[PDB]
Amino acid sequence: NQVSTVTKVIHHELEVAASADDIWTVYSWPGLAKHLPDLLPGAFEKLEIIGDGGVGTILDMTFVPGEFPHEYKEKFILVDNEHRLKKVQMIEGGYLDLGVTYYMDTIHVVPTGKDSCVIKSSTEYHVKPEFVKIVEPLITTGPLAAMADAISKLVLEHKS
Ligand SMILES: C[C@@H](CNCCc1ccc(O)c(O)c1)c1ccccc1
Repeated sequence: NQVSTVTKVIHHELEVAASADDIWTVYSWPGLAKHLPDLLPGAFEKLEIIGDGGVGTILDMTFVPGEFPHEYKEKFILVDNEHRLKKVQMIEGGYLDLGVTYYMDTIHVVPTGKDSCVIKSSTEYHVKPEFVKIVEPLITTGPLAAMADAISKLVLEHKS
């Protein structure tokens, strides 16, 4: 037969003193992609956007030297305004070159009051069992936390 692939999930939250709608509005903004290096000081050696920024857009990203991974492409695969849920898939390169067969980020912006919310970020991946110990330490909440940190700051400042 084949040995089962292994599934791993990691999770990150950031509480934010702004409406779920204000935060959701930036995460789902088709204009965000182009602005990513404005939101992340460096990190990008290169960023090519294929598509209009909306769902179906492919981002091809090269990272400054050292940074693992160095290169990968990501695709915006779902926007759900009713749930404030967005999904972004890693589609080529990156961890897919280290025995990972599926890598999906989900962001869910959840109201905590009239004027507060929590950004729930998760990554789910499927990995060949002999590669689990290799990738386990490489795949972290770092990138989701960095996205939530930048968007949180942008929105709180746009309204202070
Ligand atoms: C590329 C990002 C994480 N993925 C970001 C995907 C995305 C694009 C456009 C969006 O409007 C959005 O909500 C998510 C990243 C961060 C730090 C370090 C490395 C990568």
